[PDB]
Amino acid sequence: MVLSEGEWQLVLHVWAKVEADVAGHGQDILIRLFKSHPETLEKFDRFKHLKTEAEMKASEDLKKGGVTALTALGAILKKKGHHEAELKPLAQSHATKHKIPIKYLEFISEAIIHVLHSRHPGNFGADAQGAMNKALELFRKDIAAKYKELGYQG
Repeated sequence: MVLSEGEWQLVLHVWAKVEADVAGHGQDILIRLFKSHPETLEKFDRFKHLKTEAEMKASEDLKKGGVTALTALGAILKKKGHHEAELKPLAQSHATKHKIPIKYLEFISEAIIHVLHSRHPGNFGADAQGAMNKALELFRKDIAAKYKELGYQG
């Protein structure tokens, strides 16, 4: 499932807007994830104490975690599919230490799409959302294959 250059440019043009304020986008995305799928919060200990959206917005550690995850994702997207080196350590840490199933990567992909659709209607019309979906599907397919190589069914 190879993206075209035109699809990559749609992905990168909306990501350029995320990069005006990665911290604020990360807060919105993690909060959307945790509200839509509370098991992703309650099962991981780093944030399991956060009870409300107000607590989530006030959490400096949640903000930092969102910046870390979105910056890693941006580096993957900028490789335009040539992301084998970037996926290796990420797959290992997410398949061995604290196991993050593919289902949860699907949930955060939905949260990314939801927040980009809300914040960026000027760069996230239907074609751009389809391109981002393709990019996130490729990411998940390749990390799922690495999970299996590493001994984790995902």
